[PDB]
Amino acid sequence: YAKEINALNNSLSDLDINVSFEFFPPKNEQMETMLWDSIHRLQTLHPKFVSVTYRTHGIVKRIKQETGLEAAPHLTGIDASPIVALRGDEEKKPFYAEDLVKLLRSVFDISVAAYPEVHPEAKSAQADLINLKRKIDAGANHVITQFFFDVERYLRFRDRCVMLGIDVEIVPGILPVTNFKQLGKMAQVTNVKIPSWLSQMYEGLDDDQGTRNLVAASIAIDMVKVLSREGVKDFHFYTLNRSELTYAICHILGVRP
Amino acid sequence: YAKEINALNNSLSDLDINVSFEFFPPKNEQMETMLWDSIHRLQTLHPKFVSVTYRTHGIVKRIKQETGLEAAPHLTGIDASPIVALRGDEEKKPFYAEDLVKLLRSVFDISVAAYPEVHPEAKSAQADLINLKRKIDAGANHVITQFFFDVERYLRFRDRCVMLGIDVEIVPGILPVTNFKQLGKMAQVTNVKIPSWLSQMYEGLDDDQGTRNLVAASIAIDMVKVLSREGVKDFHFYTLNRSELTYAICHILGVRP
Amino acid sequence: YAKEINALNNSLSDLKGDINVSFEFFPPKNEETMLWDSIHRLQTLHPKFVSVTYGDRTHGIVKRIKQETGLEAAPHLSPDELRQIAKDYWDSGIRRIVALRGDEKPFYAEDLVKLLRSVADFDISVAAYPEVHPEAKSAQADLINLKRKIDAGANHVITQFFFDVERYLRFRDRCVMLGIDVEIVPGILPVTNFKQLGKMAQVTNVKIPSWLSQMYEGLDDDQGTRNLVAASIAIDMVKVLSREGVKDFHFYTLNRSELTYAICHILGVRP
Amino acid sequence: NYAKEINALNNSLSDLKGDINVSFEFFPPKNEQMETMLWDSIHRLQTLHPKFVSVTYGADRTHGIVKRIKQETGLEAAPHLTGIDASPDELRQIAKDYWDSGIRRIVALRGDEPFYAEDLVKLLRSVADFDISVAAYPEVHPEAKSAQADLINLKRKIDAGANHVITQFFFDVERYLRFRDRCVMLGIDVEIVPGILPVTNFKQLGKMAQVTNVKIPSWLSQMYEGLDDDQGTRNLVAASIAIDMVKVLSREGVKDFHFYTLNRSELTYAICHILGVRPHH
Amino acid sequence: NYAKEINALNNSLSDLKGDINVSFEFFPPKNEQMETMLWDSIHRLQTLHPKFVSVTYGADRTHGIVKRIKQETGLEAAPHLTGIDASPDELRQIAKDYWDSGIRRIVALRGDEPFYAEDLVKLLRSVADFDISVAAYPEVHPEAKSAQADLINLKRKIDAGANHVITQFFFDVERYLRFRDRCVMLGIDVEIVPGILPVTNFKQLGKMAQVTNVKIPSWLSQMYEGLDDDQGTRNLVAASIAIDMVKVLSREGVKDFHFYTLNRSELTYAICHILGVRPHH
Amino acid sequence: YAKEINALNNSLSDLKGDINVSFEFFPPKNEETMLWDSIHRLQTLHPKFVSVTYGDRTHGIVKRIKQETGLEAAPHLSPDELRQIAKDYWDSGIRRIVALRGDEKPFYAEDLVKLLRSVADFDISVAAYPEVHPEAKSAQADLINLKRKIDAGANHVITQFFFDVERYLRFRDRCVMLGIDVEIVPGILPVTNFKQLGKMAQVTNVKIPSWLSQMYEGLDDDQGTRNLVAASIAIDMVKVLSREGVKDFHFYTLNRSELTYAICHILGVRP
Ligand SMILES: Cc1cc2nc3c(=O)[nH]c(=O)nc-3n(C[C@H](O)[C@H](O)[C@H](O)COP(=O)(O)OP(=O)(O)OC[C@H]3O[C@@H](n4cnc5c(N)ncnc54)[C@H](O)[C@@H]3O)c2cc1C
Ligand SMILES: Cc1cc2nc3c(=O)[nH]c(=O)nc-3n(C[C@H](O)[C@H](O)[C@H](O)COP(=O)(O)OP(=O)(O)OC[C@H]3O[C@@H](n4cnc5c(N)ncnc54)[C@H](O)[C@@H]3O)c2cc1C
Ligand SMILES: Cc1cc2nc3c(=O)[nH]c(=O)nc-3n(C[C@H](O)[C@H](O)[C@H](O)COP(=O)(O)OP(=O)(O)OC[C@H]3O[C@@H](n4cnc5c(N)ncnc54)[C@H](O)[C@@H]3O)c2cc1C
Ligand SMILES: Cc1cc2nc3c(=O)[nH]c(=O)nc-3n(C[C@H](O)[C@H](O)[C@H](O)COP(=O)(O)OP(=O)(O)OC[C@H]3O[C@@H](n4cnc5c(N)ncnc54)[C@H](O)[C@@H]3O)c2cc1C
Ligand SMILES: Cc1cc2nc3c(=O)[nH]c(=O)nc-3n(C[C@H](O)[C@H](O)[C@H](O)COP(=O)(O)OP(=O)(O)OC[C@H]3O[C@@H](n4cnc5c(N)ncnc54)[C@H](O)[C@@H]3O)c2cc1C
Ligand SMILES: Cc1cc2nc3c(=O)[nH]c(=O)nc-3n(C[C@H](O)[C@H](O)[C@H](O)COP(=O)(O)OP(=O)(O)OC[C@H]3O[C@@H](n4cnc5c(N)ncnc54)[C@H](O)[C@@H]3O)c2cc1C
Repeated sequence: YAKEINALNNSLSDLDINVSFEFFPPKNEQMETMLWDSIHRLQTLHPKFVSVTYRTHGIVKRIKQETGLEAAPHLTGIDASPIVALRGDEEKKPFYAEDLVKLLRSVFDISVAAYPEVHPEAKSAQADLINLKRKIDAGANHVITQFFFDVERYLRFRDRCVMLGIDVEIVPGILPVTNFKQLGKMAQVTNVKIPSWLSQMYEGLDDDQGTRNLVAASIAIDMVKVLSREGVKDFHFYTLNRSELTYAICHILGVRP
Repeated sequence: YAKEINALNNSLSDLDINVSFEFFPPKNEQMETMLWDSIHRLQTLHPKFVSVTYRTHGIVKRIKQETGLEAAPHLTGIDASPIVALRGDEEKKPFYAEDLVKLLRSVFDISVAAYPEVHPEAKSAQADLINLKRKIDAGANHVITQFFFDVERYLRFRDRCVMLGIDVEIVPGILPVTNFKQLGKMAQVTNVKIPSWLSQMYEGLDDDQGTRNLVAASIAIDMVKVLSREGVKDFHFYTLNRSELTYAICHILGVRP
Repeated sequence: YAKEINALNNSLSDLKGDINVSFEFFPPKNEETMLWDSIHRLQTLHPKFVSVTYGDRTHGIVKRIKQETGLEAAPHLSPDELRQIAKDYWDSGIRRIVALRGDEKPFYAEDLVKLLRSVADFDISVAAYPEVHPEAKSAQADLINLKRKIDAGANHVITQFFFDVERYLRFRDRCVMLGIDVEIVPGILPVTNFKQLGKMAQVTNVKIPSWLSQMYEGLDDDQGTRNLVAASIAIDMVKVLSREGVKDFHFYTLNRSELTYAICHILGVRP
Repeated sequence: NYAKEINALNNSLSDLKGDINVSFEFFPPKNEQMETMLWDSIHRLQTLHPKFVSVTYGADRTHGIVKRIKQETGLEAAPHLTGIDASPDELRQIAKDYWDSGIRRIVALRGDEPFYAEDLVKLLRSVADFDISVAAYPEVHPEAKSAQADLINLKRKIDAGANHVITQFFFDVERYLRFRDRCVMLGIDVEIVPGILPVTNFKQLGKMAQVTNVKIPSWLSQMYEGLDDDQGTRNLVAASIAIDMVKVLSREGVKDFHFYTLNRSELTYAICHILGVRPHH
Repeated sequence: NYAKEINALNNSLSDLKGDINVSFEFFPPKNEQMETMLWDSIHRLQTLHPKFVSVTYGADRTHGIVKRIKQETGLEAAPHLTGIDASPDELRQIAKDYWDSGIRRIVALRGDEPFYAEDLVKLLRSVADFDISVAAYPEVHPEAKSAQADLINLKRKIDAGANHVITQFFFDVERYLRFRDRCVMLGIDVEIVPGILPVTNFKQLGKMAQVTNVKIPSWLSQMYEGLDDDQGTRNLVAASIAIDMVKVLSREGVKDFHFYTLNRSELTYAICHILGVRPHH
Repeated sequence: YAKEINALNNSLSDLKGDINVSFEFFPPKNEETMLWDSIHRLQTLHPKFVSVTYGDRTHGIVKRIKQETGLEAAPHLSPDELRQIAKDYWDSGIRRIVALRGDEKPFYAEDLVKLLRSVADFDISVAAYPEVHPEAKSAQADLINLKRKIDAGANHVITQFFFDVERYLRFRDRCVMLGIDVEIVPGILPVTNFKQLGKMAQVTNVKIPSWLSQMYEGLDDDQGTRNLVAASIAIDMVKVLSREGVKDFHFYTLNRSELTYAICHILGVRP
């Protein structure tokens, strides 16, 4: 094991990496104060793009103008009719994200969502993979995964994508665990299995964010180190409008100002 | 590699661990303010003992009384004549740490220093290992290593100790890298090889301690995870009178209040 | 290698309860004692459905299960004669039928899916052959035939039993490469009688691995040890299959319940 | 690539034959219904021609069973010898009494006290030329001064005359392999024979592991919860767990196995069959 | 346990024989002193009876050399074919001209442009039934849309008729093994033949690796700094680096090797000798 | 296995400049050309010392090196006759002598260390045999004899050449277990002539590994490839030895300089 970790470390200095940050429209102004403080410091990393959770039309323009980074908004299909194209979390009369990419393309660089542990509403794992292919075959050119913690399940899913012919990279979505109680709620609606070892690390830390920040680094740094070794040069961080972790992770990948 | 990190994580929840902290006599009162704030929070971990760098006679008593934790002072042989027994960093007329253990035993639980990468003044690696055996054969019962970053070199040194007959555990000394410039100066006087990958991680971080705290966690957490897997149940932290890292590391080992 | 099994074992608590199972029985020849006893022990597992092979009248077995057990039952299967059989099955409460060509002017499973769909909105299960059906002209033809079976109205794929998990995983990959949007449910046959398996495998063209034959030589009279060896093999297969994304399983119980019950328990399938 | 790894793990079993030594361990039957189970298990397991069988010793039921085993089956039977019960003079008499009855192997142990085994091994060797099997603890004995000291103690027990090593049962195979690699580093020329305990009972295992300091993995508990009344399923689960271990162990070059039968034969017989240890081989 | 691992790595070389295929790569000699070095290298390497030798093509010197090789040595010589220089009509004529001269293998490549190879492979197959060797990039080609796309492109080149794959040279063996494992996942039935470039010159290597996007490890630079004037020591260092790779590669089941000789024979001859490819075997 | 070499390679930049080397030559038989050429190429490496074997008068070789090169030189070696030889060596500027018993009323190296210490405060190098000197009654006796050699006044241990690194590392471990406080410096012999080695190894009882013989079969006329194969072997040994703590090396140059120079360069030993 000592040889494995040392091997992981010396192969990371042999790095050309693209990053992309994700923020969410704040609830209060204290959250909007914490966001722009994080938005100002993150701009120094020169990311490939940023994203806006889904109202949020006044963020893709503001970020594009108050700053100089390329912004892209999320867009669902809830309550509308005939560029992160999502179906959304629904109600009557649904259409699938593919229909949105087909529609939006008529008007762009489309980003779709991928689920290595299968979307909860998918009829099967085979159907959920075919749906991602036709989403790209509809006009998308950037694939972003839902957050995960079994890196193996990601690598097998990534291997099945090239097997189907998907020629675009399956960008892993990195979620640093800065609030475990929040993750549990997020995981309830995302059907992503939380490993047993991750929960054991965070019991008794519901009030010490500083230690949570330190423990979250080790988990996210380990994942990114393993992902980088296998050829992954694209990353998309779910910052949760915080910047301490996403900044430190990117620094390990050589992403520095 | 994904299987290796996941294997490292599930085997850590299968833990009975002893810890020991080390502090140094402050230079100013701002440092003494930061020390006792760290001394108050660290006491909750119930460590096996604490140590005091080498004046420092008014710390083993104060810590023992103002708090409830067992304190042990460092003691060199510089400028004296006929319980962390050290020879010290010298001048004329030297005696070796063994002579101190032989003397002090006449008056205790003695802790000696071990060097997996060999003490710089040792005639050879074989001599430096024999000297550690006779130090224990003189009456010591606790071995603490100088800080290291090649965990393999520690494991081979630990394997050579039982080969010589040393029946006491070789407690690894964990130094979380919270100030890389300080480490470089410490490493100049300690002859400990700093791995090339560690220096690459910390370039450009001479003013961002927060990211240094996050990166220091991943390195120290990785080491401790590998050390724990091989049977190590004893740890000695060089806190440098800081508590953010040592607290977070111990928490990963189950050491919690 | 030591880390591989430990990794395979820790993947079962990261599965919660997402595994679907389906049991298969056959109409008995003599006094039926092991058949009805095994349905009682399995009924607690809440399977997606159970099935009964068709070779006499096996409607009086699908009927008892439908009421005596409360489990969804599905029976295996001239065009006009089948129209009444399918209509009689539907009006009895049967919602699923496993449409198969059979062994004995042929009527192929594709035509049957076309027929059953005309009778009612059935949930049809078709057979897939990862080691190729012995009569297929090629592996590509047998893969196309499975596509046409699903495109005719089928919505459930069950595999012939196998023991080379590699050959299954490659086959399952060729199905999604061809566009098959349904999961290829593996058919698990726990080896409780190697002599039966050797004869069964000779007529189905399924390869018996050399390591499997060595495990069972000299056990033609020790049923207890075969059950114990069958546990290791079936749990091993199910462990790797589950880790690689298979969450549906179809057990060929052969009217025995000890192995399927223990296998399901490893997958979290419990009462 | 698990499906390929499991297939090569099974092909390796057919890449070995005739070199697998096995040994079985029984305990003195308390009642008389257990007497029937033990001698049924002995008759089933004796067809495997093991290297020896051993009988545990609590606090002279053991000595009579070892005698009955050698006279009714011809197997080399080895009693376990506790030094905590008697004095160095009584132990020399027992050692002479054991040797004159045809006993050529003793499992020399310190004992479960509610004087160490290196002294007992030194004593036995002084009396006669037995083969002496000693205990190893890959997860470290619960009362050792340190993990370093417990490894030296085993080294001293070998230096004192012991020629056979049997480990406490384990369930993390990697920590056995780490332990065996450390024993080869110290120069212990004998092989560290892994003790295999088929988990036929989880509530009883929880008691043994409680006393023995052996770590029960999280996945093993999740496999047995709810099976406290189903012996048939517990055996099928145990057969998977034990066969997996011995397949992995046999891959890394382990050709010697010790089985904690708990007077039961069905599991040990099946595991030996997987290893190629069969009546006709 | 490195001393034991290095010993088993060397014992494995003596656990293989007669199955190792090797192929050598030369480039058109610019001057006339290089002409002597190439034909000296050819005469030394031809005794190894390689599967074929190949000649690179810059922007018809290549075609004449392939002709001289086949007529003076009898080796199957394979020219490299660039699609960036000519049009689809000229390429069909060259393909017919190549085939009528006895050429049965072409290294079909897109080319170094200051139209892709799948189209060139499709073209060649339409003309005649050559064996077509295509390029693989375990560290990904510098101009691919993604690592996913470069792997599909190689898959399409195989589907188009190519029956041989040669990799860009590498120095992290693990990333070649990862790449080969991914090619087996996609079902590419041919083996990914690793291209071995003995580092006889570090300044020249820095130029190739610069163009090729191949990552030069930190340890490899520390081995050559200061040797910019000592060819004798550079060869001894290169022999260690290349032999280590092919020993590791031969352990993982690689039985095919391609060598970037740079018209030099001393290194390739020694590496082949380690692999058991010798004049008398 | 791929990770093992990569780990071995990254351990050379974590070594900085802590390696000590020592070269060994022998008085030539004919026209001496390769001998003096090799001393010039090696002199830039700043070795701890060089040595010259003794079989004629080899003082006129230790003398030239002492002045023409500026390197610390050490010569190999009746009791009264040796007293003047040791006294003549000391007053010439020689501070180190490699005291050996020799091959041809014996005088053992132990007695020589006792003698040389009586002459002056010499730095004595003794020979160690990890595969046991062929005439030792046992491995324990040959290990005790090395202890008595050091306890008589020696302060430097040099090993006979070897190729089983395991047997060396175990031997080096038995030395410290016996109390030997000095490092057991491995003697590295790069195999530039296998035919010489096979004959050399027959009279010294050092085992030639089977893989080494296979690497050199058919190379009795190709010196260039032997040099290339010798590089791989010698660098491989030196790589693992350095990683496991050996920082002193003694090369048997055999009056050749290509291999030792390249080996030293891998260890950071550079001008
Ligand atoms: C990176 C990322 C960012 C996100 N941002 C937001 C955000 O800002 N706001 C928010 O509310 N949510 C957000 N989500 C959540 C996301 O909207 C949910 O995952 C949603 O329920 C599915 O979105 P989708 O675009 O992947 O849907 P789709 O791609 O349409 O997939 C959803 C399901 O539709 C099924 N499907 C598709 N076509 C068919 C068909 N013809 N027949 C049957 N089934 C079909 C597929 O099987 C699949 O299971 C985000 C998710 C990710 C990964
Ligand atoms: C955990 C830890 C805490 C420390 N705390 C402090 C502190 O508070 N203050 C401080 O100033 N320094 C401290 N140090 C540094 C320490 O004092 C230095 O490493 C010192 O130079 C050696 O100490 P020692 O006790 O290991 O010396 P020793 O154990 O005596 O070893 C020093 C050297 O003496 C040699 N030696 C021993 N006997 C003989 C002999 N008979 N002949 C020849 N050589 C011999 C050995 O080979 C060895 O190389 C600490 C070090 C550690 C690891
Ligand atoms: C899970 C399972 C359950 C089974 N249950 C039963 C049962 O209850 N009773 C029973 O008797 N048997 C049963 N069988 C066996 C099976 O039904 C027969 O043995 C038969 O050989 C295969 O059935 P099928 O429906 O898949 O045939 P099909 O897939 O319809 O046909 C088999 C062959 O015909 C070929 N084919 C298909 N269409 C054409 C065409 N147009 N032209 C030419 N060739 C064509 C296919 O390539 C294939 O090789 C079962 C098999 C499985 C796997
Ligand atoms: C295969 C096997 C069979 C067993 N059979 C029996 C049986 O029949 N009856 C029974 O009652 N129990 C039995 N036991 C239980 C066993 O005796 C207990 O584990 C006991 O507590 C230790 O026995 P030991 O011989 O291994 O002790 P030892 O290995 O001799 O030592 C016991 C402990 O003391 C430590 N120690 C050794 N020397 C010293 C010293 N000088 N100073 C301080 N500490 C020291 C050791 O490190 C170890 O932790 C068995 C155990 C095993 C694994
Ligand atoms: C063994 C070997 C021998 C060589 N010999 C020569 C030689 O003789 N002469 C010479 O000039 N060069 C030579 N080269 C250099 C080589 O031609 C260059 O690397 C070239 O840039 C790529 O060649 P290729 O055939 O691999 O291209 P391809 O693999 O066909 O493709 C080139 C790039 O374009 C991408 N691509 C493929 N299809 C598409 C598409 N539809 N849309 C967009 N991008 C696409 C691929 O992913 C790849 O990144 C050689 C290289 C190797 C490894
Ligand atoms: C690095 C090196 C350099 C060498 N250089 C030379 C050289 O320049 N010239 C040359 O001629 N040879 C040389 N030799 C060879 C060596 O000197 C002889 O071949 C001799 O056989 C071994 O020498 P030694 O000093 O180690 O002998 P010793 O170690 O003194 O004796 C060899 C044997 O005697 C046994 N022995 C020692 N003391 C006693 C005792 N009291 N009673 C019984 N047995 C005893 C030992 O156990 C051992 O088996 C060299 C060898 C080495 C390894």
